[PDB]
Amino acid sequence: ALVGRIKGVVKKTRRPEVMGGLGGFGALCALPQKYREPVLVSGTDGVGTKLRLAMDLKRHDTIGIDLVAMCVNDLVVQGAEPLFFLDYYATGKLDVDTASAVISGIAEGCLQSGCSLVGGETAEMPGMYHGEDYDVAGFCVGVVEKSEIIDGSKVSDGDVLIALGSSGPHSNGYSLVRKILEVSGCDPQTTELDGKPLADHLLAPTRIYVKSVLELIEKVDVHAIAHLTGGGFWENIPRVLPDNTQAVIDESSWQWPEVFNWLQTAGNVEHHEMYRTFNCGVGMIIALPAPEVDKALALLNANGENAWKIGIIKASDSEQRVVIE
Amino acid sequence: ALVGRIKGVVKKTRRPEVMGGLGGFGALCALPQKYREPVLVSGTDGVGTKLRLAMDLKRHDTIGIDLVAMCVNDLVVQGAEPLFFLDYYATGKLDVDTASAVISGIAEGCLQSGCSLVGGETAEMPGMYHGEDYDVAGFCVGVVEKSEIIDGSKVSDGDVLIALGSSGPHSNGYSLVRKILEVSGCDPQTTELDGKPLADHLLAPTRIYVKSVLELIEKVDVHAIAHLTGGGFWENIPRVLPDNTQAVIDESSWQWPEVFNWLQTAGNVEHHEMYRTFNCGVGMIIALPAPEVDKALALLNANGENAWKIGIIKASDSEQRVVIE
Repeated sequence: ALVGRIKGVVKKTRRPEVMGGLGGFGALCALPQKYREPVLVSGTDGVGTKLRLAMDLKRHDTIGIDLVAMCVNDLVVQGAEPLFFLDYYATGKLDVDTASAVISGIAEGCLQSGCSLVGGETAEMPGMYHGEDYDVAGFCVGVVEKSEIIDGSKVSDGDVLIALGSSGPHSNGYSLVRKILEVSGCDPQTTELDGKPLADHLLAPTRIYVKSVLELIEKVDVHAIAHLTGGGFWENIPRVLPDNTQAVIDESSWQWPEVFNWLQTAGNVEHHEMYRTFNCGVGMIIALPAPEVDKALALLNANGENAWKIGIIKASDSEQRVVIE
Repeated sequence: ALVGRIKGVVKKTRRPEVMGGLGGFGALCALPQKYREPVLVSGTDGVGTKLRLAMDLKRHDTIGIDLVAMCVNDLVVQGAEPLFFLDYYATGKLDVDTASAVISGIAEGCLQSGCSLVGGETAEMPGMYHGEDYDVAGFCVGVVEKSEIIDGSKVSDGDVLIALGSSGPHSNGYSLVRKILEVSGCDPQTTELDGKPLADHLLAPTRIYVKSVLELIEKVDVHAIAHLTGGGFWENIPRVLPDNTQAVIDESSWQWPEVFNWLQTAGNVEHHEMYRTFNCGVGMIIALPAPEVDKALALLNANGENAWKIGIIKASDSEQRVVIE
């Protein structure tokens, strides 16, 4: 049934090291040959309330990309190469059209990451799920060379922070995006922003930074990388900060994409909250030595990325680990 | 003279393999650590009559991309990873402003392909170059693993052909272009075509398919690749074909970007000549087994490329190696 319409999208995602999948409960996959001492990096996550917006706008074609990007961008932060993906789709009444669009979006995300969709599962539970509601869980396994693991121990006083632009709100803080639409009485599809509906900017699929980061890591000495998700700047930057260091972000270095401006105005959101809930145009923050900055910026900006020097890291025993000046 | 004007755009393209400094008489570059039995692949090329068109419109900041792309696209055909680039800029009276623009375009291309601009040479020839005229020669050195070289012997019968869309005319067939512009008396800047000036369609920089192809090779079994340069389909496809083979191009699989249509109508160019002088929308053609076609097309279209099944290869002792029906 559903397996019939997704056999293709899943097979065109297969890698040379894949041996099995979708036949039983145990996908087979050999380790990439380049690794001498391979270490498996893994993580799991979901799309969040963005799923509930997708339902509202009746568009499930890009939600699968947000799913993969939330797992894959957290793996590359340690220099891991996304090997394979798996998904647990949960629903009450299985809508084939809907579930095929989501798996289709997951295939797209996997094709961009270089990893493959080797398996998954569709669980029907009429009792726990009302209406067309569904929840998708993502799983991803990546491989990294033991001696190449980025642990952030090299980060120190003097490091410059480089930022990679986002495609929009990505996949976090959509509880507040909904709350704002509700209190503002705004219809996403009717209101237009920059010659395109507000619904397009909000539903815009998360940016996958995998190939650009795997390339950057090899050509430049990277000390740490931080994926901005839940908690925004305030939560995700200290995760890569060593003891006695403060991250000073330069707010003038960039211009917030119109969606965040719209979300701040319509919601009358405060400075701190905006940097907590939304990525404000910054999806990934990289720390590297000062001499490596010019090479890093030129590499990224010449290969489909919007990169800029967003700040620096200084020695400080302040408890306020991040400062947006 | 202009060494201080471009010292920044050169240093920024530097790879970890590059040893040394200023690059004054003898560039140093170690081999990438991943190669077990490395083989050097080299090539040289110029921009062509497009230089004259870049002069008429006074646009030189992009001619450097067409220079690097010509050398760099030819290297990846055999699975070579672009390592370093060098250029030879010849002029009568060195215009520091025009020379930097061109060298900024070369650095842009080196960044996209992943190679370092490690050397250069600006020769002022007093009585050979008239006006602002200049000539640039490109030089690239790639490295491929001996056990992974793509020669084309594997190209068998039944093989499918994948085409990678071009950004326009690229960097070949511009003598005819200037003849057609001359004959029709049309000014490329005032003439509109699908939204943008005809000059924008013509001065479009060549697409650099390095990253894409290098990624395709690692995940898919590629038999051969042909870069459509001088000679177009008729000269470049046969260079990768073994004996007893014929490439059958399916003209319905794609439509020529509007530029080529305009050129054919304006010069009353015949079918065969168009395919000889111009790429007609196809920068590269790839031969691989039919089973690898779905993964290739998905991979390529998921990463910046506009790929499609353009035709097949059949066993045939015909002297007409390429057939376009």
